[PDB]
Amino acid sequence: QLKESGPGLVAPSQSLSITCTVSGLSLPGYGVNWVRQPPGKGLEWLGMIWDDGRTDYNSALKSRLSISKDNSKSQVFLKMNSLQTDDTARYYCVRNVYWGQGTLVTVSAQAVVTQESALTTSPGETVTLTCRSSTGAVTTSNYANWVQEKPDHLFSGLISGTNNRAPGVPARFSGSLIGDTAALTITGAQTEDEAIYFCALWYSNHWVFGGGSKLTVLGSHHHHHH
Repeated sequence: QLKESGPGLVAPSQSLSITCTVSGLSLPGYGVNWVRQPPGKGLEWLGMIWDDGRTDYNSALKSRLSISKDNSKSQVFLKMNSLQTDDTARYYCVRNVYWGQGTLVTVSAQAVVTQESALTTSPGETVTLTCRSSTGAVTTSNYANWVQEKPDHLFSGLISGTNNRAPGVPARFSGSLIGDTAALTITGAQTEDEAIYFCALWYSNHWVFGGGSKLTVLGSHHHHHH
């Protein structure tokens, strides 16, 4: 439903322009976000444009960023100026729970969110992943968002708005608030759920990603008798 078109290579001190083409079934009011991940590093939120055209930016990168849209083309645009080596990264556009495939850009001549680094379960058992805010208890106004990363950079939103399950996501994924945390409960985890899980929290005008939890699902198939 979302696809990024970027230039592949950008020269140092030049600008980066990426086009996000949105196609599909689309509820109004959620805007489009831009996120990047340098190789080996964590997710960084860049900014978003709301459906009404208002923009919000990562304050540390605001002076370099411009986000725009063209509704006649069904497109959202990212521009970032003065690229340097630390801007080499995969860039993604995101609408609610829907992530583009991302586009690699290679440069060539706050609040803190915490997750368990790693958890293990076995098939069919239930596992809970948690998401903590350094500012205090997580509230519904943090709109905890949960995203699954599978190999080959496949990101899939699972939960948004604390507890709203995305369409087509298995019923075994659920979101809630537990104590001072946001929590993703995987009821009856399956071998296929082995993956990295990211949480993101909203702080009035920006998203912050947690560091991700690597979930291992340890178990082998055994003979089924009928």
